[PDB]
Amino acid sequence: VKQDSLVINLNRSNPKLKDLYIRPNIAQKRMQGSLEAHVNGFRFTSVRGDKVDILYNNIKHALFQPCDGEMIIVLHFHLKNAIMFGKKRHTDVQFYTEVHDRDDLYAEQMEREMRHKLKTAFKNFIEKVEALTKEELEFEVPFRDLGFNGAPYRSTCLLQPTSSALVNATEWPPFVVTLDEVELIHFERVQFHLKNFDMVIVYKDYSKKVTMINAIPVASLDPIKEWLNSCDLKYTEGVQSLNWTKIMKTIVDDPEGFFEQGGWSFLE
Repeated sequence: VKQDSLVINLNRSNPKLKDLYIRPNIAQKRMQGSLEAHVNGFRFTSVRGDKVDILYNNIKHALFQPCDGEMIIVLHFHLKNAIMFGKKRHTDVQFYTEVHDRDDLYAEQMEREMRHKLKTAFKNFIEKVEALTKEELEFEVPFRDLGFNGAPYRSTCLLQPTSSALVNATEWPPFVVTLDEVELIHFERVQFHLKNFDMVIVYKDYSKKVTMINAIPVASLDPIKEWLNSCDLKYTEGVQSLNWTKIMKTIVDDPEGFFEQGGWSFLE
């Protein structure tokens, strides 16, 4: 999908954040640069002179991950339509900065001051951008204490709710699902003396493949249910596991037939 050209107005103070790594890479090695907010989008300029443009109206989610409990601080953009750079197609682009009783007290103080400085710099950039777009671009911060551990791809990571998404932006590839795009959640392997369970995210659009989050500790089941309840996202649980690849194909081929024969009540 062709993007609007970036409009730059130099008779204006354009908000700028420096010392940012872009992920995914533009070059063969990772590279730092500056992120500048312009009239209708962002431009990232690498130290090598590479330019990456992100138009505001191509941003589905703008995420702010503070360094609290992490070793990086991140601006993450989940895009409506994939863009090309580094000779590849990308639906996500982010920008981050890395972060004896006495020597420990020394360390604590430096850490707290460093983290405060970075967080303030990022927040100030965000507030400028939100004003410049007249609140039409709004950054979401995750709610860490609503988070839970699970493995969407290979290894376990922290998944955190924002107001409008379920996210992980510290590991790559990232994880972003839009809550209002979700049809239902189905928990699997909820049985017995459960140590962990799986969480299936089914989308309202049945042509989208389901999202599996594997191996979530059982202690997180009730907190997740309460969170889902707050979002008005319906959940069910089963003891065994369903073939979602086959099920979604069957539904996609004929959703009217699916609903005539009971729809999602088979989970109930």
